[PDB]
Amino acid sequence: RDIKAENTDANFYVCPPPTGATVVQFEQPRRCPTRPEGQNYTEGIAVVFKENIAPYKFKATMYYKDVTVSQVWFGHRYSQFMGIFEDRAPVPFEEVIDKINAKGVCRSTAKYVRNNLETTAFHRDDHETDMELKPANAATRTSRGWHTTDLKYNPSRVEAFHRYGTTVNCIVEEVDARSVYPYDEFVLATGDFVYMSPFYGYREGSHTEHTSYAADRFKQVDGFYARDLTTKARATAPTTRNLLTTPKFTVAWDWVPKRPSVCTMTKWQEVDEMLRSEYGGSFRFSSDAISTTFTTNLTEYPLSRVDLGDCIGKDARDAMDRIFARRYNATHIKVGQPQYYLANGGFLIAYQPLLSNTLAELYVREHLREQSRKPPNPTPPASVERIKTTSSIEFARLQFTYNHIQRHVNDMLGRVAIAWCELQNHELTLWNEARKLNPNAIASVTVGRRVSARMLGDVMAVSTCVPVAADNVIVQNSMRISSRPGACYSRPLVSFRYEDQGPLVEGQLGENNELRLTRDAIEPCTVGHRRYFTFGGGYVYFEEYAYSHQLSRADITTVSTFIDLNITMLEDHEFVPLEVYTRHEIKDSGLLDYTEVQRRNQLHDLRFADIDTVIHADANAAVMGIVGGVVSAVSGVSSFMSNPFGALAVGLLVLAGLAAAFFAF
Amino acid sequence: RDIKAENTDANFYVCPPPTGATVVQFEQPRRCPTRPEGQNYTEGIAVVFKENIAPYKFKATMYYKDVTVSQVWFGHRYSQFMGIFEDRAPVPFEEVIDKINAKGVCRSTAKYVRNNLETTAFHRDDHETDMELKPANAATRTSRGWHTTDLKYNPSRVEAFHRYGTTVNCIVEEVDARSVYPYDEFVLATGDFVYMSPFYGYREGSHTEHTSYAADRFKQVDGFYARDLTTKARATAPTTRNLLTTPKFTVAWDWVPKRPSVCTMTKWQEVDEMLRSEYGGSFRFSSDAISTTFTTNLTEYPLSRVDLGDCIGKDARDAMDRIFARRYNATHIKVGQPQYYLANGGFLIAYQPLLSNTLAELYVREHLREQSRKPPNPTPPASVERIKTTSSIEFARLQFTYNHIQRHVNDMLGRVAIAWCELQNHELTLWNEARKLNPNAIASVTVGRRVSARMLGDVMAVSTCVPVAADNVIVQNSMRISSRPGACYSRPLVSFRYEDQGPLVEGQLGENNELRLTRDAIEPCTVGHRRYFTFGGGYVYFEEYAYSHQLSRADITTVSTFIDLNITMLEDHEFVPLEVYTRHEIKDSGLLDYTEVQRRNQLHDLRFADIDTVIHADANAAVMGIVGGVVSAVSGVSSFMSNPFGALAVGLLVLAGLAAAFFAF
Amino acid sequence: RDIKAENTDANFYVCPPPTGATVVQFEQPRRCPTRPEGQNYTEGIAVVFKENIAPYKFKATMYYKDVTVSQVWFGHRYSQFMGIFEDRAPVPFEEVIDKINAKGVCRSTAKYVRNNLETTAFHRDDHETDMELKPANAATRTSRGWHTTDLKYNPSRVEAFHRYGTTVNCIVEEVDARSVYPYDEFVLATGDFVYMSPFYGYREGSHTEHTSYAADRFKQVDGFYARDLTTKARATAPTTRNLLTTPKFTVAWDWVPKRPSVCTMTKWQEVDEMLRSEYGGSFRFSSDAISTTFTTNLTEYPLSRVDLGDCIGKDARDAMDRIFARRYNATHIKVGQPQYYLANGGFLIAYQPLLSNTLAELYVREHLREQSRKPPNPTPPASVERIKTTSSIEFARLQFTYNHIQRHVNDMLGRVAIAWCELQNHELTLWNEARKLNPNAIASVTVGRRVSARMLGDVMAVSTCVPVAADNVIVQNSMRISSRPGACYSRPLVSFRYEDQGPLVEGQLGENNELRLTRDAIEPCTVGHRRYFTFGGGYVYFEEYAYSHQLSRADITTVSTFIDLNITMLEDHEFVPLEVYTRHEIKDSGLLDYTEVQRRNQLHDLRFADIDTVIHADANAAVMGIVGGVVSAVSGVSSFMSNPFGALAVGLLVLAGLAAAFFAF
Ligand SMILES: *[C@@H]1O[C@H](CO)[C@@H](O[C@@H]2O[C@H](CO)[C@@H](O)[C@H](O)[C@H]2NC(C)=O)[C@H](O)[C@H]1NC(C)=O
Ligand SMILES: *[C@@H]1O[C@H](CO)[C@@H](O)[C@H](O)[C@H]1NC(C)=O
Repeated sequence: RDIKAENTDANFYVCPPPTGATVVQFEQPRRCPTRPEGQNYTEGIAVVFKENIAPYKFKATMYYKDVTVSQVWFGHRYSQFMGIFEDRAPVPFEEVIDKINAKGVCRSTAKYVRNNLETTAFHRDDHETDMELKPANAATRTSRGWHTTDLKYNPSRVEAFHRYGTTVNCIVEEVDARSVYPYDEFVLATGDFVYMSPFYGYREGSHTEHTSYAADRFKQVDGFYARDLTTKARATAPTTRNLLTTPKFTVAWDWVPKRPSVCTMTKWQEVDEMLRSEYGGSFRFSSDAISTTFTTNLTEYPLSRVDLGDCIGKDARDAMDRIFARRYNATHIKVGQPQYYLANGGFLIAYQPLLSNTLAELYVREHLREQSRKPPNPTPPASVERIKTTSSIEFARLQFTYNHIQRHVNDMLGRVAIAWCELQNHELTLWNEARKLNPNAIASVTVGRRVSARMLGDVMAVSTCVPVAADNVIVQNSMRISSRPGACYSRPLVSFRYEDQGPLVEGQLGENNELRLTRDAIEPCTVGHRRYFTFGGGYVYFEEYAYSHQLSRADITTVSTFIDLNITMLEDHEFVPLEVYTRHEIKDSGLLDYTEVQRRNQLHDLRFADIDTVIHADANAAVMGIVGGVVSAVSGVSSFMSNPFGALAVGLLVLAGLAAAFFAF
Repeated sequence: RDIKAENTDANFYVCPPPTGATVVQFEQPRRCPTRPEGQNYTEGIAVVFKENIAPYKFKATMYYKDVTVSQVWFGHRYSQFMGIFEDRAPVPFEEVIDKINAKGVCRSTAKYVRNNLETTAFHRDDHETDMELKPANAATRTSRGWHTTDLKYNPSRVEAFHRYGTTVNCIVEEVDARSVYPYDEFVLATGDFVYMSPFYGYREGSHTEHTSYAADRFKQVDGFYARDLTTKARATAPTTRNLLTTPKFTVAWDWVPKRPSVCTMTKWQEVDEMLRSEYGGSFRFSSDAISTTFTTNLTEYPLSRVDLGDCIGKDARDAMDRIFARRYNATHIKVGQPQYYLANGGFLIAYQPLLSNTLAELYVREHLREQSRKPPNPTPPASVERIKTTSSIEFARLQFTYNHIQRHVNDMLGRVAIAWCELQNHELTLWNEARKLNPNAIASVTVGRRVSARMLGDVMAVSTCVPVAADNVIVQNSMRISSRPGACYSRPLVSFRYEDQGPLVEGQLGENNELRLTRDAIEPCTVGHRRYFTFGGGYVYFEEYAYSHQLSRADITTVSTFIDLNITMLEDHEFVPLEVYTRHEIKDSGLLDYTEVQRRNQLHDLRFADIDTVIHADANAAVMGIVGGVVSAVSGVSSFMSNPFGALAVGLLVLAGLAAAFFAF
Repeated sequence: RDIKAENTDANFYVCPPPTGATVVQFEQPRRCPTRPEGQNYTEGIAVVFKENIAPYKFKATMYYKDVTVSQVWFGHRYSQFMGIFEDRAPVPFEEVIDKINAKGVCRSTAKYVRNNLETTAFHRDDHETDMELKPANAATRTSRGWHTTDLKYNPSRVEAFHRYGTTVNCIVEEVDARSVYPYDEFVLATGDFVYMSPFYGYREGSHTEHTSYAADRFKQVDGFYARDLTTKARATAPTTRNLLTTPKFTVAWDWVPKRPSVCTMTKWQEVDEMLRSEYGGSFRFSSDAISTTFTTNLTEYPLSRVDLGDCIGKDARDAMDRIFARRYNATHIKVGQPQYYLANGGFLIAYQPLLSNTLAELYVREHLREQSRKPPNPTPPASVERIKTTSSIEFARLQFTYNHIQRHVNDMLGRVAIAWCELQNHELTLWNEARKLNPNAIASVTVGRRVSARMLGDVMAVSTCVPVAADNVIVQNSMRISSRPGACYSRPLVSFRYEDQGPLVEGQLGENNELRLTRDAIEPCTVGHRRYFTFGGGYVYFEEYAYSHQLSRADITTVSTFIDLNITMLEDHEFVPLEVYTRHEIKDSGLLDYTEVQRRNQLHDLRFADIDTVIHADANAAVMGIVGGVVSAVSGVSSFMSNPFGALAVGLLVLAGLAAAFFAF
């Protein structure tokens, strides 16, 4: 009667009833945490402003007179230029107002200040004539220009002799004008600047504006009237005019005020769904529409400290009105006056709170509390400042996304934390009637190690089991009683030994390999007896209360009490760099890098022309030498006579030679 | 016999058997939701194009003649310049083709149009001589230049008298040329522009191209041949040549066609793993390689409407061929003709679908369905357009990431939602045999409040329990029967009262503080009786069926049926701004801000030179006064004689004085 | 006695006891996975450097002499300029060192090289006089300038005759100077360049630096001394000076060494909380402070290969010292020497590891292992290189965020995976005593289909049930026995039929619609008998062991064993594009696009002036014709006499006429 387990994988445990010595208890439903109240989002409309870098850009009209006078020396079949003087000349005030404005013409004469002198240039070197302004030729992507002279003047051919030819052209050319903050100078598309502020005048203290030019160069015309140079129909509108002359030209333009025309800020974006939140001592402005969150201090930014920010109010007012009348007008209602929070990163924010008609009951609170939010801090003390604005926007996209992801994931994580907690709490009843049914199993699964257990009233008493090797356990074949039939064992018989040499000890195989000491599990004998029992890592099958054979585990088809669960972590992912256009594509997109251009235009020498070489040439170095010295004495004499006083005594002499000789004849 | 609970923390409940009045039932497995089919990703290869800002850049050759003529007036030991005329002159067509091209030389004479005149300048004021072109000096980061004259001319020294010195230099200089869309003008690295289109000619209707210049200035050479200026070996290739002259210079270049040379778009990126998805009426192109998703309308963009986008087809074809032959060629197969979807944000997309040999069975469908996707919308109506391309790329990284995060998190969230649902469904069996075992506990945990319960067939009947204070409950000491020994109580005896003054009412302490009314839980008396019982917030221990003492809870070692769960939400995180380089670092990286440069070069006056001061000086202001008036009359007379007709009568007079005097002698 | 189910929704199953044929088993606790060790983050301090685009910017002083000489021709009431020569002249070395430096004055004479000639210009055409340098007028946002002449010279009025007027102005103007890598040329704010390296000299082999200029133009002053031009107090410091002259001007500056002055890199950011991680064969540098992660190869970048990166060491050293003394000095301690990892994307990284005093035990290891990390790869072979740095930073923000999100979400996902696994394992005990209580239910829920079950020892035997339609099942009214009272059925009686025509078969309704064949569930008769039973999709209520009536399900109030679970997936979200400022706002912010400016300044012709028109004019074309031909012969003769040799014979003749006539008188 010698039988051992097929698989010694799982050791047998002999586990006796315990004493009241050791005794343990279960936990109880730890009061589970609760949800958060959630961040209160105040709906509103936003409009965000940015530092202006786009220069102030306007229109003006230029008036000038190109004065080009040339030497020409002649040969037998040929004429060469000996020098071309080429100048830009201002047109006087009166000649613009009278000859150019009213009559659309211009003097053929120039009279202007250059190089500490007055000059007067005759066109053709001929008598002054009022000449006509005719439209400039067809020109592409340019302004509309005008001129009098379409071709310059040059003297008639006198064989081998120097002539001078004067030419004057009265040109009018309307142009654009650009200006950068603080707007004290302005440029012309001709590359010429004007060193005067574009808003100077006589009206509302306009003498305050800085101009280096003396007051007389520029005059302002109150209630001025303009007439087109081609159409020549007077403009219906009366425009206050301004006219400033330079040593090269004279420009005129229409005058407008300052603050309702320029602004350090500029309107950047319009958000109809901007959500304000208050957290950790700051506001976050989440446009769900454009995926954006903004960080602002609690107090509104004081607009007064905004410099020249009169664009702000007007712009924000118009935009917000249009949006609210469009899409919010019958669903919510306005709450308080608009707010100008300062957006971390240099983005000026206009934000309008608003509440639904659904819960207008609350408006009193909200209104008061919105009014609390602008400080009157500038009032008790004027020093002004600009707003420094960045050029990248990514903190807001990333910050929004991380808060929306963060919102969802932490939200769900919380919900499932609660659900798990209350599930484990809910189980203890199942574990409680279950622990009542079979104490040994539940106590072993609970404490962690295999132990005995018995109910000691409303508590559980335990004591550690005893390990027993499989090669030291015997199965006896029979399950019936030879002495008393009709009442036979319900579970097989085992003869284990606690030590490989230890005495053989009989017992009754119990559930889950517990080699119970007492042989007391008897049932009445019954027909059709098929029983699979637990033994070692496998099973042991008896038919009709008698040892059939031992089986491995997978011999029997297998089902499960388990609900599958399949999680895959998010694999890593590298983020490669990327620029849309590189900065060298931009320095290259600049059709001319002025730097490169001048760098070339100034090597116009050392490449193919030497400046480190000096030449002295003498015609007389090039009895006969003595005679040549004689003409030099004459040559040096003529030098004394090349100039005024020596020259005067000679003209007086020349008068004599011809005079005296003839009167005698 | 007066005993009360150690801890009154938990009130006792007396809970009687119920009536059939109140009766409740359990829920049943709510059919759990199911997974989504998942978005079908169509593998393919992509190539994305962008607006061209890099100007069209090519090579050309300049030819000109610097004409510099100078006055020099002399003193005793010294010579001063009185004026330096300095001009740039064009080289005629023939002198380039004949003297410069074939012979590599150039005339020492200039003959060119300037200021409505023809001029002819002699080098040295000496007879025309064909002169040699020698290489320019060593120059760094420049082109390769050439010249004839390496040093200018100046007259010999004549004491106190004005001389003129002419100099002509024939210079050749090959340069780069840049051009911006629409490419009607092009620049030179010398800063000089040429107001003609770079593709003008006589071939395939090239008279269409706009040029303001008259046809005669520029000539095209069919089948032209070039020879190096230093190497002077003829180029093997025959190049159609173009030659345009300006009033300052003359440039020549090789001619090429238009559309196979320029393109409003430019190839930006090559993606071998671009995944197309269709969702919500749009396509999303997720390059897993570069972390990108693209949004496109359903229909392909019509390439024909792309302006000058003949670069597109060629480029995309070559690239996609190279990739597919490289890495996809034996695993997938091509599906349909390539596609040009328009990428929201202005990114033109070339996308090639493709399917695996694994499932080529489907190709018919896919092919047809891919062919359905380009519309023939331009055919029934030519108006063209450019593609406006942005300069930031972040919508795609953020949109990809949010879709991949979103994919993973919502995927796992769904899986666990299902698993929980079917777990709660799976539990009801446990709760069902468990609810059978001890109705009171399961009904109390279920309904939420402590109630009684008994099985009413296949359902459960309930009735609310009764609260009972602890200071109103007594434990009687004994647990055995004085009258009938051998059969003694299994649970202690209590004498509670429902009201602090209410009558004392006897009962038998039950499980979990239920003060059962009927005293009927009896077991046979047994040795070794140790029992911990539940009483109040604590326990009450009896030995041998007799009151020992009451204990607190933590007196007993504690185990648990709970599986720990530890979740931490994702802490907030602020995102600080950051620019790599600021825009002022770029306006500063521009080695010259042309704006700043001219702004300085035009204050070259008011800082250290006054223009508002005019000087009139008279030599005669500087009996003797009467004699001085006499020379003025002579001075003004000489003025009449300074000019032609007065001067003629004088030369005729001068002829007489010397003539008449001598013939008589 | 004819009764059928109210709702045929749920089919009845007749399910008999099984045979030992079919038999199944449960799963066992699959050993659950375990947590990861987590990535070891090495704390440290970082400083990251970037390619320098900000040019090297310094100060210098310019010295020059504007030489302006003018023709003026006069009329009766008027004077016109005939040509204004205007030049920039260098001031010689000695005149700067002696006249300008020591004495703060300057010569009124210019003597300089231009156009291969020496020239000497007299101011006023008057004797040389040392003149004073007086401060320039008030000028805004300019440097401080100086000059001698504040107003130019012009000749006195001689009626109808050409005069020349010379003017020289000695101007000093200190300016800024800019320079781009490789720093061989440098610009001036005047737009003029200087084609020499800014670090050339005589000290420590400074003859190596490239200059095209000959050595004589520029001289270096060892131990130079400067004195302010207004304050005129000598500077205390002795500065080595450098003086280079150009053909137009002469500039001077103080000399400094090279490598401790310029650097291809530049300090970009300072991170006190930079966390290094090692993973997948690379390092990731996560500044938690600025939301950043960096990717680097294992080996440090060899600084020696950094070109001119002597700024690097000094800068990183100072910064890291300041931070560590500030905030880390008593909590951690330094580990090893600093490290220069090369940041993927072109960002040079200085990184200092450090460990806490908490666990300094480990330092030996860490130190050694940190020292292992810089390679000595450059030593066995000098070739140098720059570092190419990008202009966008987003890979780091997105990569950091995706790793922090990824960290949290995968972390929690893992924890809950484990918890679920061990929960399902923990349940099997509940399912095991529960499976013991009622085999049919647990086997049916387990296998998936309704089956029979009975305990076959330590295993379970099953056999499939039989479906039975509801319209084929009868409820008999009574529940008591007519023959034997006092002992009556516990569950109602049914007469089903397996086929719509099949014979009627009696049985006893069991739990959950099992139509048990054997009628053997009897209890003793009892008062107050109310029983709800399960029947069809509904219930069937008997009072006092007799058919009352059948009810629907919702007739009874309903409770639940289920813990609610509410998950919402993250809704999709589109990310719209966005630029802060567009590139056209930048080309527009450039107050002058030099490209646009010159493009306008070169159409100063074709719009309003025709160059394609040539004029030939003849005064003589404008008996009398014969007499006019006579003056032309004289006119052409005077041409022969307009020049030297013909002119000499005439002056000799003129000498005779007056001479001979008078001596005879
Ligand atoms: C539950 O998990 C959290 C997060 O891992 C543990 O909190 C950390 O505990 C130690 C000591 O405080 C440190 O790793 C961190 O400082 C803690 N994280 C914090 C404060 O965010 C926590 O100990 C865990 N609880 C357990 C396992 O019972
Ligand atoms: C949000 O408002 C509600 C009541 O309006 C209240 O829970 C609390 O004041 C706010 N919750 C926060 C700030 O978490």
